[PDB]
Amino acid sequence: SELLVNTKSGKVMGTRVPVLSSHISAFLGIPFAEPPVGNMRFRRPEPKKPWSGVWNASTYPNNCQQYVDEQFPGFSGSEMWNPNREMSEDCLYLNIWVPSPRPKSTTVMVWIYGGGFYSGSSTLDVYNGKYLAYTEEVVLVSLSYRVGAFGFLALHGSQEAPGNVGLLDQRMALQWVHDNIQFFGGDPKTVTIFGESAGGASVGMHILSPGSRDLFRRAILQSGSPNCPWASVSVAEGRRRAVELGRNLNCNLNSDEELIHCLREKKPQELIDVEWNVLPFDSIFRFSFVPVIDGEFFPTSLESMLNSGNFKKTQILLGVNKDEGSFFLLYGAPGFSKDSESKISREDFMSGVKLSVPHANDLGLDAVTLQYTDWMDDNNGIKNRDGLDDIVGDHNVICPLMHFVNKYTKFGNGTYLYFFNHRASNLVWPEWMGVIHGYEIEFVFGLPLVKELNYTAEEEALSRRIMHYWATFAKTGNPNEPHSQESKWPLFTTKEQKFIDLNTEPMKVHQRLRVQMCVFWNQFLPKLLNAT
Amino acid sequence: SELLVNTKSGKVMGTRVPVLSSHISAFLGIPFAEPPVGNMRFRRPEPKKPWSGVWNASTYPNNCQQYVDEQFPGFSGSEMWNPNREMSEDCLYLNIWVPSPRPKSTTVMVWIYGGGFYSGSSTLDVYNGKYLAYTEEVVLVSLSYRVGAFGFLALHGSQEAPGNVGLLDQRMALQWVHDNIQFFGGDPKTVTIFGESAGGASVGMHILSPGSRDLFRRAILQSGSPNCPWASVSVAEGRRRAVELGRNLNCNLNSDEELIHCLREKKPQELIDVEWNVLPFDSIFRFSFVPVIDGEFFPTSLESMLNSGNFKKTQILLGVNKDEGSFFLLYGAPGFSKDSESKISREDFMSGVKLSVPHANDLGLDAVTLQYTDWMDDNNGIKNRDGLDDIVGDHNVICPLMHFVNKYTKFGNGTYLYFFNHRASNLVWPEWMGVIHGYEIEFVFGLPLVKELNYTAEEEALSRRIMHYWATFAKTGNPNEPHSQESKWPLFTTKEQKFIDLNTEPMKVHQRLRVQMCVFWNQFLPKLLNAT
Ligand SMILES: *[C@@H]1O[C@H](CO)[C@@H](O)[C@H](O)[C@H]1NC(C)=O
Ligand SMILES: *[C@@H]1O[C@H](CO)[C@@H](O)[C@H](O)[C@H]1NC(C)=O
Ligand SMILES: *[C@@H]1O[C@H](CO)[C@@H](O)[C@H](O)[C@H]1NC(C)=O
Ligand SMILES: *[C@@H]1O[C@H](CO)[C@@H](O)[C@H](O)[C@H]1NC(C)=O
Ligand SMILES: [Cl-]
Ligand SMILES: [Cl-]
Ligand SMILES: [Cl-]
Ligand SMILES: [Cl-]
Ligand SMILES: [Cl-]
Ligand SMILES: [Cl-]
Ligand SMILES: [Cl-]
Ligand SMILES: [Cl-]
Ligand SMILES: [Cl-]
Ligand SMILES: [Cl-]
Ligand SMILES: [Cl-]
Ligand SMILES: [Cl-]
Ligand SMILES: [Cl-]
Ligand SMILES: [Cl-]
Repeated sequence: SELLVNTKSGKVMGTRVPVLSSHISAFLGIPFAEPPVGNMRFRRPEPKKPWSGVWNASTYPNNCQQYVDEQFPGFSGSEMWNPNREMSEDCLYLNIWVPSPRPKSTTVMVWIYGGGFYSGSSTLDVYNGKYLAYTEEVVLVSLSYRVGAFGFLALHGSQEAPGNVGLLDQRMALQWVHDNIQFFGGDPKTVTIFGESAGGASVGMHILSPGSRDLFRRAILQSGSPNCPWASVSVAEGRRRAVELGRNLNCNLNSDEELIHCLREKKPQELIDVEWNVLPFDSIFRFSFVPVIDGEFFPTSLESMLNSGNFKKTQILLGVNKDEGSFFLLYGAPGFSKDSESKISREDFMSGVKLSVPHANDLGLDAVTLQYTDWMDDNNGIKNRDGLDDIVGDHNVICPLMHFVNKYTKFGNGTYLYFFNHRASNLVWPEWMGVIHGYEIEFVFGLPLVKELNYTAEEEALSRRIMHYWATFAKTGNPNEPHSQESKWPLFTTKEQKFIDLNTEPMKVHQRLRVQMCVFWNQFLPKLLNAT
Repeated sequence: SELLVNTKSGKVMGTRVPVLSSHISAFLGIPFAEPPVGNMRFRRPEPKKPWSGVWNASTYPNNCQQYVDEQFPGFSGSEMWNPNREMSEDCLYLNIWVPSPRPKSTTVMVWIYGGGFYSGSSTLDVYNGKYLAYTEEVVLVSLSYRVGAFGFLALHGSQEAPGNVGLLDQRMALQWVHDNIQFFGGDPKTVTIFGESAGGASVGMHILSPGSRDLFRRAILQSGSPNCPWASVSVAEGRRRAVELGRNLNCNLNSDEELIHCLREKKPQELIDVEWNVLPFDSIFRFSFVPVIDGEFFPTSLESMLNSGNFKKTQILLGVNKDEGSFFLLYGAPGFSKDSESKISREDFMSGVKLSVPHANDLGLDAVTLQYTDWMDDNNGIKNRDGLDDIVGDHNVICPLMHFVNKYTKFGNGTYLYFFNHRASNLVWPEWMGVIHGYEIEFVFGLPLVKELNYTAEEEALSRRIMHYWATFAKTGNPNEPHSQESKWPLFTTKEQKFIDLNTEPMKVHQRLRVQMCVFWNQFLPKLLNAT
């Protein structure tokens, strides 16, 4: 039967799902690891033990335990990102959308959700892979991984809570795809991993980690890079936060053994309730439990690996959105509100700068302030607001990604860069937030093709073009079709550094994405902070 | 007789000079101090001993001993600034142009020549005061003062070479004007001192020095301020340079007495021949012997005086030119040449930055480089050239003047600011140099009114408007005529900070002159250099 597939782990029975007046096969909630529960909390994942009989893969799995956004109850803009399934530590499953009839050996794309490593679900409506699988005829997989303390609590030296286990969850899912996707009609030698935000940083981390490189062919990074300031911490800082978490839960801190034992006795929500109390600074765009530079998953520092070419050399497609920082300013910076234009005073601008670059000394803060202040009109509330927005986006996403692309391209086999600046016509968030962190995803997954979602004809066209760019890149390593009549997305080279905008207007090629600000963030500021 | 005037120092006989189809009286070469020769070299000036008989004031006096520019022999652009009279240490004289018939009690303007404190003459054709005196009907005086080691060698603690004697020369001339100008028809209570470059810095220094304040009514500063980085040195640095000068002349350095004795035995040219060898850094826009912050002429640091309002409170009119730095880049920066467009490579740009900000550490140099580099087009030779030009002008003239104007205006009684950006139609210097340091002077002195000089009709008009602004300001403290129909030059205020451009186009009012760069030079960079 088309819905019955026999894998090395056992048989699975999918379900026939409708999609754009047609149908495709969906295998939802396939386990790829043993439930990381009980004494398995914080520990590396273990392969799922093969099962007898048929596994019912007709419904989505549970979502991993995580902090839930309740800042705007009843508001779809925020709630569309929250878990839409019941949360459980038993959450290591993957979903597969397969074209009908079942392909023989077709391109595979594996989605890695974002969420700052503290949240995320593979089951969100915005991640429904049926449109992309159907339209581009690819086998689309979405995996899952532990987030928060459950996936990243790090007490280096310990084998019970070594850190990075969420990344190992991702790897195990990729391993399962490598070992079994052939049975679903997918080609294991042509797998493209793609993800947004923390998912994009993760994709980059697998490109770097020797233990992950052999599990995929090429990669796509959306609004995230392995070197982002929020994407990793040192083993020392990771240890400090784990201890502080224990301190928040009245744990015995005499030893790792005692600490871990205590943390394992706590209910999931107990850890989540104090998770944000372990941050070292009053900040925004900084998350508690994230990957740790351990000397194992990451042999050496990310920068030395990038400089020495110690990473998988293949083709990559990546990019950023126009206003990556607006979301986090709304949630944690003074002067910003969801229902106002959020014009910011010079006072709130300064406060915002300090929250955005928490690790900087006063000289560093002065440098940032001067770099983003128009002294001919310093009390302009709109300029102050947009300036802070740019600071947050440049520092946390754009400039780190630009540093990554330039370093990677020196050793890589092909780079394609984009700048997504289309503000959706049906966005529920205020206009001041612009092109928000994560809002290119709906276009990548083809939501604009669904009439009921209220997108414009132009937006359906943009989505189809994006899905085709992504799928063609996954299939060939080039988003452009051979001998096509359409505008060509040029290769990003060390010399010309070209990129294209992604919007409803005719294609435009540019060079040196935000180079002026990124020289500040990537070269000058770090030098200043190190000298002072 | 109209040409005979009896002063407190004795009688003087002037000469009738032609000017624009008319005539005026000129009293040239009037001594105001005893010749600072022999054992009087380096020492404070002494009042000129009254003389019997009639002093012949029909011809210009000698020019003070100074370095002579021989970089472009036969070229008027450079030679017009060199001494046009024989050089001698016996050079403390002043010149007076008086309207005919002799006024009774009219506005007086006293010119203080510039030249980086290492050069300058009151006798240059460009300083001929007959046009201004005639046209605006003011008594115009041009004084002189010792420059170079002769006027600024400083061995603090010694009374034989205390430093600042060139400034004391200026003061003595102002004292003479205060005591005698009434006999020439000038009003001693309505004297305006004005000067360019080092002359502008000097005007500001007299505003600051308690010993000079009572000698004038108001002031005009052109392309120079007391706080310019090249305008003064500490007593320690002044002492170091005096000793180094002696070292260059094989002097006994065992004591100030021995050093001074040796220096006094040397011929003038011997000192001049090694004057430039005492600079501490490889630099441009830095001169060897300049005013010293002695605790006498200047009670405390210039900045503390400015902050505390420890200065003469009156009205001031001041401004700068568009390209103040081009001249010094031509003479000392790599890549610049008089007969080429001087497009500069990134390499020469970096070298130029280091020469322009000699006191900065590498971090500081990086800060300047980033502030003036367009990273979207960093190899643009024209942008690099103009960028360096701006760095030199901003750092050495504009930003220091802007810091002065903002500090002064808080306590002053009226500030008028200008930005001179007119490139003369008959300029002999290359186009790349733009509106050069010192080239607004010819307009202030009315040279464009002389048909034979080849200026345009528009330039004659601009000159007349400038001369009238200057003279009206000197007369009333406001460059605008009461109940006039012409555009009004607004008062510069702490809040609106308005200024006007000075060119052949209709008046335009602007605000916050080069505020973005000046915040960098006046606030950020100093903080960076002090923290590192
Ligand atoms: C799970 O599999 C069973 C078959 O045993 C099927 O009837 C059911 O619809 C599947 N999912 C649900 C709705 O529980
Ligand atoms: C990618 O590698 C192949 C050889 O494996 C080479 O022919 C090709 O030029 C490379 N492409 C780029 C853009 O580096
Ligand atoms: C100096 O004064 C004398 C009068 O004794 C006069 O003849 C002469 O022209 C003046 N200047 C010159 C030309 O030496
Ligand atoms: C200057 O001072 C006088 C009082 O002496 C005052 O009336 C006038 O307002 C002041 N002008 C400015 C611009 O400060
Ligand atoms: Cl549908
Ligand atoms: Cl411990
Ligand atoms: Cl805190
Ligand atoms: Cl916050
Ligand atoms: Cl970069
Ligand atoms: Cl929306
Ligand atoms: Cl809205
Ligand atoms: Cl004439
Ligand atoms: Cl000595
Ligand atoms: Cl040197
Ligand atoms: Cl030089
Ligand atoms: Cl300023
Ligand atoms: Cl000229
Ligand atoms: Cl020319």
